[PDB]
Amino acid sequence: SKHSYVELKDKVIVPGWPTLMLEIDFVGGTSRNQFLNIPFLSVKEPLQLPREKKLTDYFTIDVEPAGHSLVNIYFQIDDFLLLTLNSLSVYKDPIRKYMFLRLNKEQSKHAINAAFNVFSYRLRNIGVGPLGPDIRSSGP
Amino acid sequence: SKHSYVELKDKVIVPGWPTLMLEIDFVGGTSRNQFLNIPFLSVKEPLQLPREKKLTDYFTIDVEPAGHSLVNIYFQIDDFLLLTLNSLSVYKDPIRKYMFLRLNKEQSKHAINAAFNVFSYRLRNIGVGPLGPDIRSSGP
Amino acid sequence: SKHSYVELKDKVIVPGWPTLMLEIDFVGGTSRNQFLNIPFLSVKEPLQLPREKKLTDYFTIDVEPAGHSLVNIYFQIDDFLLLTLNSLSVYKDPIRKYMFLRLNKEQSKHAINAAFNVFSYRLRNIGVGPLGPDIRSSGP
Amino acid sequence: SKHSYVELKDKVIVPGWPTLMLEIDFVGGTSRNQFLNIPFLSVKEPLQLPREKKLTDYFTIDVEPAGHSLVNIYFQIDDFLLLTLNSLSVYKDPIRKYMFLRLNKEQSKHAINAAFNVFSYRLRNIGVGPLGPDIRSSGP
Ligand SMILES: Nc1ccn([C@@H]2O[C@H](COP(=O)(O)O)[C@@H](O)[C@H]2O)c(=O)n1
Ligand SMILES: Nc1ccn([C@@H]2O[C@H](COP(=O)(O)O)[C@@H](O)[C@H]2O)c(=O)n1
Ligand SMILES: Nc1ccn([C@@H]2O[C@H](COP(=O)(O)O)[C@@H](O)[C@H]2O)c(=O)n1
Ligand SMILES: Nc1ccn([C@@H]2O[C@H](COP(=O)(O)O)[C@@H](O)[C@H]2O)c(=O)n1
Repeated sequence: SKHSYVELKDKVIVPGWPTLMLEIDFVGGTSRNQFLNIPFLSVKEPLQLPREKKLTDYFTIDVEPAGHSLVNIYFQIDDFLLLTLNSLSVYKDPIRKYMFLRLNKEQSKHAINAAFNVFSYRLRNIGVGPLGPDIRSSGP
Repeated sequence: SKHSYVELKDKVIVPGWPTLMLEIDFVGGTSRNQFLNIPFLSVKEPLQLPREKKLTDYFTIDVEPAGHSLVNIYFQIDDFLLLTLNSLSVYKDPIRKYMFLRLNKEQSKHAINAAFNVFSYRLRNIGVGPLGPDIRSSGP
Repeated sequence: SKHSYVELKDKVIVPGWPTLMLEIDFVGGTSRNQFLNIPFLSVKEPLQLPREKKLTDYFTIDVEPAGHSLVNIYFQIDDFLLLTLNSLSVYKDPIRKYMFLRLNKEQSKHAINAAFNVFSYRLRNIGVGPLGPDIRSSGP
Repeated sequence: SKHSYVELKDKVIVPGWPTLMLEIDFVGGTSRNQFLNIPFLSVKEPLQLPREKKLTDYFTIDVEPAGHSLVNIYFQIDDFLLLTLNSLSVYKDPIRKYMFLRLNKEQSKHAINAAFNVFSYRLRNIGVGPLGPDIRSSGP
């Protein structure tokens, strides 16, 4: 049936927790040319998909223009990954099957200069900094 | 008689449809130096002007400063091209004879650093992404 | 006596008229490193100071931080130059003896990365574009 | 006990006074790769810590993501340094033990592209410009 692509807001990123970086390469290969690194989600446990399976099997993305300078990235997340991410997530199950996040002027120019052509993309686990635990517990 | 240069707003760009990229080269030649790629218009069918005719015959542009950091690009569109674009357009005939679009801080610095001197410019057809059709139909 | 550095706003830049570009070089020499090109003023006639005299004799600038990311450029304009600019100006005599203009996030990073050290600076005349005269007369 | 990381706002930077630049290097070494230079504090006297002691002994920082594009830098300042900075500060003792400052879109991309990994960081004294004294005294 019909759906809507819901927005993955910034609140899903919590300072002090490890992060899942969405890394995108465009026209070339290994940092060959245009790319984007995007803090995607704050997590409790690091993501580690099954041996066999590829991220491409559960994750599909589409970089699209949203104006003369801004760009959005659309997401289609498979149940397995949706379930996975929601259990790792620091923020209460924010992930859905159809999403998108807005890029800023700076991030968008890279997408635009590559005519939105995605070569490869992955989700990398980024550890916490020296004040990480102190930061998240020292709320107001 | 007198006219006004009307603004080509972002609403004319619809995520999920193919796009017409406005590509601009400045002082050098083939990406020799400063350049700009600008999502110009969302289209149903790709643009493909007549054999002979050159884009320069129907299209004239002028990059001008609009402040100490922002720049605007002015357009003068010939009837043939105005008619063409309006029929391809996803958004209801937004194109007029005299227009202009605002560049953002990021895009403007390139224009400024080349003292607004346009060497060449074209309109390229950009295809749709993997979720393209699903994106435009999955409205709210 | 006491004064205030007044702001040189964007309204002094009028699309369609020739411009005076404020060019700044920082730590190195000929585009050796960090630099800034800033549309400074819209003019009717191009600036052309006396044979002998140097711009440095009438113009003094100071790049200063205004926050953790924004920077301002302060100006001290000599009577001769103040008088000159005000007569060339498209906007009604906006120039004063003590001024400053705000840089945007993008422009500021270059100033910041050079620790505000100005090596050289000049005012260059920038001609008008192909639609220049039509642009300024085709007001609303 | 519990605390909050207070924000080091821009008001602590006063145009016309010397500055303390927070310089950060990320994954590589000597400007090897990603870095950040941040106007940190306006001071009356330049900072000059004891012979032996290292800045790392009184200062600890943590670069953390705060959204899909913005980043914050968290600080933990030791009493010695807190006392030092507050006496040099042009703005009335703004420094506290636990702080953080927001980075802008432009500054954040560098932090993000290095996955927030800090290699080294220091506080450099930046002198005043040619109109420095005139600027701070020529208030409104
Ligand atoms: N977020 C970023 C930052 C840089 N880049 C790439 O790095 C090149 C150099 O830009 P930097 O000055 O940011 O290192 C760019 O022209 C672009 O190919 C990118 O594609 N995405
Ligand atoms: N939109 C853009 C992006 C990059 N560029 C060119 O690419 C060079 C490298 O910038 P990037 O880091 O964006 O690749 C710039 O100095 C400029 O000549 C441009 O002219 N317009
Ligand atoms: N407005 C600008 C644009 C570029 N630059 C210089 O050009 C270098 C390459 O940046 P671009 O990608 O903008 O060409 C920068 O690292 C900087 O030294 C500058 O100093 N001021
Ligand atoms: N504030 C800045 C400016 C530049 N840079 C570095 O300088 C490289 C070239 O960027 P510029 O065009 O700004 O000189 C960047 O790819 C990045 O490695 C940085 O890391 N932080």
